[PDB]
Amino acid sequence: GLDPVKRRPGMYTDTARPNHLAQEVIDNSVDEALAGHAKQIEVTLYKDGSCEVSDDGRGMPVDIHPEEKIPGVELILTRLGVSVVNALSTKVELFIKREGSEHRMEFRDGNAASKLEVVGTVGKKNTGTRLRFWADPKYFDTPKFNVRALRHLLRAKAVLCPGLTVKLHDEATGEQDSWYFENGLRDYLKGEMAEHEMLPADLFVGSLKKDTEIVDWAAGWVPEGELVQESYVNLIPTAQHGTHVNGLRSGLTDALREFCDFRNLLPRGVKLAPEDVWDRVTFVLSLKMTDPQFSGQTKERLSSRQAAGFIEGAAHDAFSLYLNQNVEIGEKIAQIAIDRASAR
Repeated sequence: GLDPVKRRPGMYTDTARPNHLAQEVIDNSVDEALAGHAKQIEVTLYKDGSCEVSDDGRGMPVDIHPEEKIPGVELILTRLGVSVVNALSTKVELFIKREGSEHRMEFRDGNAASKLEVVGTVGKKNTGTRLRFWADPKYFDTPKFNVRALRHLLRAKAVLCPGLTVKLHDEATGEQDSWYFENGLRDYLKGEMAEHEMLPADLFVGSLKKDTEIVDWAAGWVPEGELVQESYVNLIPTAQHGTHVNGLRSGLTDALREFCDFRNLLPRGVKLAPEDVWDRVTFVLSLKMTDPQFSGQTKERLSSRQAAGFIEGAAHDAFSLYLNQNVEIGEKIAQIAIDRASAR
């Protein structure tokens, strides 16, 4: 039943505005992209207050449940995720392209307002899902979407999913956006820091997979300029960073320290502190792990001690190898850290 959601919307979404509802719909399309079955996602904010999210994924299920006797997609929207979107919307209309046909279903106040209809015939490779919802203003402080927050969120999806093209279309202003990063983290960070020189010039990139745990990152040392420092856990942004970031920091520090030691770069009585190594670092870090635990006054920080050791080892081994194969660049990075230490 969806009544519990209607009774206490604040327990299922952010009632300040409909951004979170859109987020839930967007996450479904991003999962298709992460599974390698989607390359295009487009979000549209309409003047009537509705929001539509369209993807070229495999498409939501259009079969009928043997027990329930209703469309599988209907069960998704009316049971227990995206069901919250439907429970808090006066209307929801979705079109699904799957198995050579385009289907349509409508909902009103969370209840099915039609059957699963065959509305078109399409090629076998033409698949995808488009879901438009009309949030019921009586549940939110305002029906208006924070477009700026949505732009950042959509861009992140393109960053975290290499090869995925994400678009935003705001009908009120007519403004259009398009994000695409063939490389993912590296292309994004390079573009954001294109105005400043850094070491390595093309960043220092690395990644490691042990199977349930996966980490990806791009980092560089910037002598001068605003630093980009963003971290994520399962595509969830951690504004307050945390254990995964501490691991990256500790790992890069250990490798650099060892480098300065072997190369005999340390001035008299000077030892590198992690702050010396981290102060001018610009980076993007993306971690994927099972059931991540968050801390902080707002859950915006990761606490998984496991994540620290995992990333520390990944960054340590990866950065040591890079430094040893790029001595000149390595000594320039070490110097940035040494200058901080000597100047402390």
